[PDB]
Amino acid sequence: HHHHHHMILLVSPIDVEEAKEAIAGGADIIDVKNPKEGSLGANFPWMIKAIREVTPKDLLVSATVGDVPYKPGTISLAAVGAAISGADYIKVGLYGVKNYYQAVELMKNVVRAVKDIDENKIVVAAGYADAYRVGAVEPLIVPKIARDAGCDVAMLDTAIKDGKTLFDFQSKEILAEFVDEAHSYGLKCALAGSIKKEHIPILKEIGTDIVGVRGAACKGGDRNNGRIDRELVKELKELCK
Amino acid sequence: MHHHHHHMILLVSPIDVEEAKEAIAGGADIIDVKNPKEGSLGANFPWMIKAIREVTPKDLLVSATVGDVPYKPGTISLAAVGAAISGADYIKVGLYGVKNYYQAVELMKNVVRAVKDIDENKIVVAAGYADAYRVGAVEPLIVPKIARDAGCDVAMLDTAIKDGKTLFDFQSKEILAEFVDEAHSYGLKCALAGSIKKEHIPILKEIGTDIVGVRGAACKGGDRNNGRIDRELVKELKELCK
Amino acid sequence: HMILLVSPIDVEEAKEAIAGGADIIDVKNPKEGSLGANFPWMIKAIREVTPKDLLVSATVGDVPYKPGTISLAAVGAAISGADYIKVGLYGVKNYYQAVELMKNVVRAVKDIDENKIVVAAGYADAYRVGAVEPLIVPKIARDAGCDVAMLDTAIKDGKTLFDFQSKEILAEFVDEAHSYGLKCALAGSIKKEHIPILKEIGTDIVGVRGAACKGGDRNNGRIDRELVKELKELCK
Amino acid sequence: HMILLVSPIDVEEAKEAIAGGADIIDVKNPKEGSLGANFPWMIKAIREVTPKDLLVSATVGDVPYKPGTISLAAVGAAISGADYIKVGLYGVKNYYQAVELMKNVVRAVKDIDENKIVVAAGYADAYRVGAVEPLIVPKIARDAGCDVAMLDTAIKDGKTLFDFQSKEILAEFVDEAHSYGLKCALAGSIKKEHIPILKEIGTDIVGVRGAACKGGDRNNGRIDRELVKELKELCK
Amino acid sequence: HHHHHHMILLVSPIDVEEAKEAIAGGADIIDVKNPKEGSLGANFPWMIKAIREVTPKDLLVSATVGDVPYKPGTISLAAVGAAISGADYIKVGLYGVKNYYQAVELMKNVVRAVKDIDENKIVVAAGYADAYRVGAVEPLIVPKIARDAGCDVAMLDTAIKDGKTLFDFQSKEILAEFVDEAHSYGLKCALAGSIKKEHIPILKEIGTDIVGVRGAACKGGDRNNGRIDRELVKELKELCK
Amino acid sequence: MHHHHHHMILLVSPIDVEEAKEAIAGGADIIDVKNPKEGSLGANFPWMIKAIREVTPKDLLVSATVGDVPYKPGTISLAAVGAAISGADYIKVGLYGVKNYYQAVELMKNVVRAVKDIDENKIVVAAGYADAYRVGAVEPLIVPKIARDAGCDVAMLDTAIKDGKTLFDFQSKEILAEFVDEAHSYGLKCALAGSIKKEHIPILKEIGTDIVGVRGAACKGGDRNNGRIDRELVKELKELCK
Repeated sequence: HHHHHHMILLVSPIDVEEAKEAIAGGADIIDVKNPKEGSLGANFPWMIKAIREVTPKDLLVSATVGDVPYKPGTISLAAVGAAISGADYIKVGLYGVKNYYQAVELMKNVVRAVKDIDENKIVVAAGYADAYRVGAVEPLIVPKIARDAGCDVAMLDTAIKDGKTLFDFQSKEILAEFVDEAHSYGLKCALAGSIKKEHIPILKEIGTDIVGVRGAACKGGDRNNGRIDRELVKELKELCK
Repeated sequence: MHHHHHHMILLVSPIDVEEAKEAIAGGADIIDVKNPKEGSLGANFPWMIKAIREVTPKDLLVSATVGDVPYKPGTISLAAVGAAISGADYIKVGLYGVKNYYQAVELMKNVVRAVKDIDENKIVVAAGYADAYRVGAVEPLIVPKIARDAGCDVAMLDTAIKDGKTLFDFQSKEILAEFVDEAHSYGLKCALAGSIKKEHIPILKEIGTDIVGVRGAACKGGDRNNGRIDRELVKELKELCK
Repeated sequence: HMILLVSPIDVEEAKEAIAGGADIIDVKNPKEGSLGANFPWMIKAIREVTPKDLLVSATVGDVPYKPGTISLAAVGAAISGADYIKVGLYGVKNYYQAVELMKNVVRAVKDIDENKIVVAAGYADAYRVGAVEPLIVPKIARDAGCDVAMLDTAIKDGKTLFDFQSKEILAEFVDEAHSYGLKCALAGSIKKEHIPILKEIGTDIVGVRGAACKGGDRNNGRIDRELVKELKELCK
Repeated sequence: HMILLVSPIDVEEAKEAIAGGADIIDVKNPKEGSLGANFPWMIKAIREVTPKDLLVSATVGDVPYKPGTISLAAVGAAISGADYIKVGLYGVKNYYQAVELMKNVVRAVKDIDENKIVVAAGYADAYRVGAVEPLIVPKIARDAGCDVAMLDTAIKDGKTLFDFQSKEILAEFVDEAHSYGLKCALAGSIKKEHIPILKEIGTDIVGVRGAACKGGDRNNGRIDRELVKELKELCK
Repeated sequence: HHHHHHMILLVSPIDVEEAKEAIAGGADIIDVKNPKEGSLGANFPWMIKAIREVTPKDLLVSATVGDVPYKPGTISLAAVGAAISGADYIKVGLYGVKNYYQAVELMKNVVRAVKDIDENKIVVAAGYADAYRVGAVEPLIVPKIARDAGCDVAMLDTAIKDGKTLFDFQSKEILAEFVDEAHSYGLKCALAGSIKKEHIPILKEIGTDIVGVRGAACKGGDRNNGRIDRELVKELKELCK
Repeated sequence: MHHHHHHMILLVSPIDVEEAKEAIAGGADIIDVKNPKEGSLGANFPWMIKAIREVTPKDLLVSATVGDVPYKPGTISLAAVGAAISGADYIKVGLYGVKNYYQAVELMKNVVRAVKDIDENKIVVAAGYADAYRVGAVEPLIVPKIARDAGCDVAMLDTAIKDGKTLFDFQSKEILAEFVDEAHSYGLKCALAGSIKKEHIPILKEIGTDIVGVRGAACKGGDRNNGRIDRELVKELKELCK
């Protein structure tokens, strides 16, 4: 069935000034990532810390640990590093994990590492809508991975940043089934992947909980001319109402 | 250099709390928390590093690996914070996915900053593979320059593939001696590992190695996977390192 | 109750499976892979020798992502006498590629005879060969209009269905297929000891080769009627 | 004299080739590769629309080394209405693999109708895709019992048959096929200017798509009857 | 048709003593190769020279330039190096060359380099009976490559030294056609590939011109226990009569 | 080291006799016979090396590449004999397929023996790739030690992939200066190339480079494939090297 519930806005800045613009426009979650290391590339402990310091205590600070290989120990340590640096919401890009079992094994360890620091901290299992292009775990099993590993959020994003969006890799129907499945497990659902303002009603209709933006919040959109503008964030925030 | 007697620090690598207790009882100087299931320098879990630190006497050091790392400075910096916060005094980075000098220095500079920002007294180890060519890892011979230029404390070598072939099957005594001298001229300490057997100890002592790393030689059956760390074997090794 | 599927490689092996009480006679060629295709003449020879009350199954291969070729091969298997047409989802990498290929196979088969069965088969150990995730096979079968959602093993190294999938996940796969109105078939070096577990989880069809072969050896041994008689009793 | 083969992708394109005077109507699917297979229903629809005095050709694909699957696909193409059955020797790496696959396709096709033609097709640019050496295709066709030895290009980047094979080597290929009692078919972005050269060397069948398409573009353009009329005149 | 003509015996030694044993048994061609660098691995200029010095002037000294990549310039220079070092008969292993055109291009340059030094020196185009295992040029087109490049000999050998022979990769019929084809071009034919004494009558029957042996001339046969024995060479030489 | 003025030997790489005549007329010190069709340090033919030697004045040196070589010591030793016999005084080996120090030293030792056995006065150049990581070639930074241990005369760097990226896009001025100093401390000469432009000449002079290698900068259109060696461009370069 159709939905018309509020969606939380997650904005991905690369520095402190970008984050201040995201905060001023009304973003709910300030996401610390590093596109240079991939789709969900990890930033540095000092950048997470600087962004936490600047971000009001009522907003969440999010941090990616990377487009991860199947290395549970390394990724559990990296999640501790992100949590200790001030992240409340930790994203794991399920890139090098090839199946359900490898993904659940890695995620169970990240959940333990994070919840041992603070039980209130959020663990996000992120899959790639275009996983076939990088050989990543099937995006369609991400709600079951999140469910079985004890995560809080089932998420999708795009691995290759070539201008192709979430909607170029997954149908509205399959995305609706992904959202419903995550919800039936008691999980929240976050969607990203070069999301444009025109995609927001489609995402609201299918009952997405969280929407992630970078390009749509940038004045140019592209890596060269694009800088996060508060007015663009305000526009997005209004479409999420 | 060629030393007639040379004291070496003994590093033993356990996988759990009971193995760590055996390495402590045998007289190991450094207790190295690793996970062979994830590779040569595979990372263990934050809770395991903490449990081993808790059981290790305060006069001894706890070492931990962050993995056979890809070129991901952000991820590895975060992992180094995780290892340091969990109780490691000595943080080891396996330079596996890094392909050249520049990638290795860039990654290591960030790990050094991440670790020193927690505690300036914590040690950062840049580890290369003696058999790097077999896995496409950065040339082992440039590891002293990487450690020097990234601000690390230790230049190290180990083997990537655990097929029974040792450090000495990949590097000559002469080249290993030049590696030790080069590390020392940069004000760095030198650690050597790679299926090191008790017979290798006099050779490593001669070349001036500061730290010797073992797992297999300290394991009951001899096998580093099938067998478990035995205090008696650690004791025999500790005597040879004196 | 569970249906027993036995996989022979020739006419004498098919006769041995029939005599033992196998419900479905599956024509495959292990030389071409896990679900390797046999020849049109072999499918016809086996159909001819199989009693009319029993079903003849045939694999089209461990298929690449080539909808046209596989649709033509499915026509070839159906025309040769196959009742059940099995597709090994090997070269297909995701949900969309698998649904696209399967939709075309379903159309090709149903255009010949609407009563013929289409089986979407995934690999329990897909990660070892880079095949489509086995856990999405019930959704693929549902969306392509197939009749059976199936799992088997891609690499025949002695590792079984149970070495790659937990009883819990296998039970969820069966329930999911059933909720879509599909039948469920399970294989992958299945031994006699696995039969009560597969029965418990509600599997409709169990597929065997090795367990039906004399020296246990699927690659050096041959189908024996006594072994097929024992598996049939265990299936009841 | 040279026989003109035109490759349409649908019923309207086939009608355009027929109206222009094409001798052989070749059903292929460029989306699946150079000799990608179309669907059983498309081969049937094209056969239905083609006058009985003209031949219908169909590709089974840029095939992997899977004799069973390709034999079944060859049955599917033959049953669907194909008179000429074309096999793209892509995944086969040597003489032995190619002969083994082709022998099985020949048996599958001749078992349906002894009058149906089997075409062993190699790639003039095989080195680019790691396919079997094109120069041994006449011996493969001879030893597998095929009727036609053929060449085409695997990668459709604008490079032609003549960019990969010399006139001299192509003439030797034609002579070799003829000495084995085989017919020879040549394709690979063939343009109208290539027709006198192919005629000189003694080629029996010339295969076109691009030259028959409006914007020259095979991937954006469609078969035009006027272009097929011009190629037919040049073939006389 | 069947044949019963004399076949020339080519023996492959690794050092000067092995070559002295080959000479004493009656070998016709003393082949200088280096199995450490592959099937037709190249030995060193000094080893070729040492073997030439020891070999009577009426016997030919043969030398391989390697299991070659598609590098015409390097291989032409290496053929000059082998010819200048005392080789009269130069073998090129067509390993990295992928088709007819690459093979003819490389071979034409080797022929020019060698014939410019001495027109009487022999150029051998060698293909691999098991080429599919290494991705080498199709062995069946080697007579046409040799013909079009102006070589003197069309040859086959095995690329992988796992105990599988020439007869495990090519049928007697296809090998007979290869010999007949080379002969119809005015070329000589050389065959090798773990050739055992039992294979010699089959090779004589099909009219092979030259037979190459290493293992069959060694007392053990295997790399560890195998050293060329003059009695073994004498036995082979008698089967070649 | 940092030199205020430093004379550099100018090496120009022609592909045929007419290009060689243009490089001679422009004042090139070394005439380098290469074949870009076979790679960065692709080998030309024995007859081309001979034809170029014949046309080159006796006071100038003729250089020739043996290729972007695989690890095949026998083949490369034979190729080095071929280049030397054909008229090259200066033999360049591209360390491409060699993966480590040991493979590189083993290959180079054999090339040195093959060349010196013909003429002890002939020069052996061990060439590494500044961008080795892009092709999986041996680490460029160990090339001075390879040249030292194999008994070569020159330690050299060039670029493997000709995509417009230069020596300076892969190696810092500082690391290049250390490479030159290291080569000099071993008694070796240093040659540097890799899409070197006229603007790079003062930098290479400053770091103490002995030989500078060019093709593109001496080519009429600027393009090293599309264009041809022009005497005027060689003359402008020769003046900057003075």
